[PDB]
Amino acid sequence: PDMDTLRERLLAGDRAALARAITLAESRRADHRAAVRDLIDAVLPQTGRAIRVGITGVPGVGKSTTIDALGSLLTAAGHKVAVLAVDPSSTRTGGSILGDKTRMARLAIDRNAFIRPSPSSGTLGGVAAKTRETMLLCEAAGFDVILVETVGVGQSETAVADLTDFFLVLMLPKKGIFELADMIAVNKAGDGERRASAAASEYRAALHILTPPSATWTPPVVTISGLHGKGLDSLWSRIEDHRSKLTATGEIAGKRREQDVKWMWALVHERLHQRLVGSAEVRQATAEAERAVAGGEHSPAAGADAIATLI
Amino acid sequence: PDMDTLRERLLAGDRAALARAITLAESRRADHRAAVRDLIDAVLPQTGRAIRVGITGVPGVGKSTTIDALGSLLTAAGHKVAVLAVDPSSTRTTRMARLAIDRNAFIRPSPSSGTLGGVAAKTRETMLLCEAAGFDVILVETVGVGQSETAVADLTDFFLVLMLPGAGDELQGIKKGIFELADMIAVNKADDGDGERRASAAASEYRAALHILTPPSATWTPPVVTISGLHGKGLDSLWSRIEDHRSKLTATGEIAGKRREQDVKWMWALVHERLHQRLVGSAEVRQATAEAERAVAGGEHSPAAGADAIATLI
Ligand SMILES: Nc1nc2c(ncn2[C@@H]2O[C@H](COP(=O)(O)OP(=O)(O)O)[C@@H](O)[C@H]2O)c(=O)[nH]1
Repeated sequence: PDMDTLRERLLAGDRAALARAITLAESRRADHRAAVRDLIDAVLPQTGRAIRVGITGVPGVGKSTTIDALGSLLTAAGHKVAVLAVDPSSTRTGGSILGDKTRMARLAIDRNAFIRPSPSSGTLGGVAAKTRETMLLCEAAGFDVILVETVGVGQSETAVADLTDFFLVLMLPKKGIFELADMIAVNKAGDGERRASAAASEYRAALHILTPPSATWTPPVVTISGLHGKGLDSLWSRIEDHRSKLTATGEIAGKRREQDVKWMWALVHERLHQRLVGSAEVRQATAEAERAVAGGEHSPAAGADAIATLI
Repeated sequence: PDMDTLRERLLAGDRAALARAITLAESRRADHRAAVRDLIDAVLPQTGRAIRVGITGVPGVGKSTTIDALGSLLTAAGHKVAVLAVDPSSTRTTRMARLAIDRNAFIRPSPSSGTLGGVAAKTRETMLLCEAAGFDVILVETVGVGQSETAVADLTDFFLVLMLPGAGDELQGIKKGIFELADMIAVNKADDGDGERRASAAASEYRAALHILTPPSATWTPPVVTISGLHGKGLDSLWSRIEDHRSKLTATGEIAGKRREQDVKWMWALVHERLHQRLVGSAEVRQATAEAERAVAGGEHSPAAGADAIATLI
């Protein structure tokens, strides 16, 4: 596939060129990844002009429909919205070709939206680092809103926070999640407005004893109904407010640089993993070592030196 | 130095054997470190019969004073208490006055290594030595300015946060990342007078907020208590809670369960430490590694481009 032509169509907003480049970046084949490595670098100065928001929520109510509604609001307002899934179980599959795009009915047909399932990789750090490469591609292609969502039942919340500028947690009327939140939004806001309002008050009180990482921002709690689009404009205004404030201080850029280095190393460690499971003997010996350490038969360091010797 | 004897003696609770064994494992070379790995491996079945407690708090909160008092209470009750430090600053290289002369105790500063993972992994190896030598209490402390808390938590069974007595507008607050780790919060400087009053006030604010983030189930809900490390206050009550936790999480099998996940994590951290030693083995490679990482950080090259450059240096 001609890479310069691919780059120009991607830079001109061609959705199929973008998908093609992402597919190359998602690929589990080394020659594919390598090809689109130059393209991403080349296009790097056109990346970053976007709000990156990570979104997670309690098993139950309303994340997909809330994202569909938030998504639909931002497109109708002139934005281009990518929605990327991170799911740790894609370390145990080979990915998804089609994904699951109609869990968000309006965005699934919204020509100004782009939806992509969790990429496959050997490690969760690898899944996430590929997501970062995908985010960069979407941004080069002119997407100014990147929503990254946790999709497993597994533990992807920290990785998604470390992929984004702002972490939104959606709750009903897991301690780790609370202190990742730059905002909490209580879902299903009149008979239940009462309940949401109260719960919001409770969560606001809980948050108080957690010192925010920066003096520039103090996480608020808000109420919404994703079902009926209520509260979303205000919710979004805060995220925008946060963008202006932490951009002025340089803190968004500072967070992004930290994340980028974390992802680089996750990819180095992914490549190490891939070597260790890349043939039968090494793979068997690696599992043997790990198993001995877990079972308390050999010490962490004995396990480690056995693994080091296979490399 | 012969290793057959050393092992026999370490197993007998010979503190000179222990001290020697440790020196070998903190030594920054092979041959030494190899032999003291096989020993650790040999004594593994004598490890683990101990309560492991991670302790953190901001510098000046009174941690070293509190550990001094707590350790001395535990040694007077017939425990053998090792006190180990994890310091991020030892990647670039007697304050407990009573414990320092107490032969029922054993204090070691942070070990040196390339990465934090490696510092923490070394400390696990040191904990196993202490345990095989008869130590039934291991206290691991964060030391210095740094992000050492997750590591200390992942070395121990119970994570204890010491906090300042400030209440209201002077309420300290729990640092990002510590709340998910904390198994108990102890507000220190609860002295006779204003201390006990303000500290209790602080504790009640933490306690009422924690009650929101909480069910009645779960094997363990974190208590909030007050202590005075300096004046000996509330330390017995604190300890009984760590003992209740030990009992509760043993019956459910969750202590053993957590230890298994920790040990694997430390194995991978040593793997990664050995990788880091290779990337810093020569000036040529150290310089190129640093350039690749700066390229990524500067937004000049993408994370994966940075990673490909480092892969090649391997
Ligand atoms: N009033 C009071 N002061 C204390 C207490 N514990 C420690 N201090 C004092 O606080 C200062 C710092 O103590 P230190 O143990 O070095 O704290 P670290 O930096 O957290 O290890 C010293 O001057 C201590 O005497 C306490 O319970 N009450």
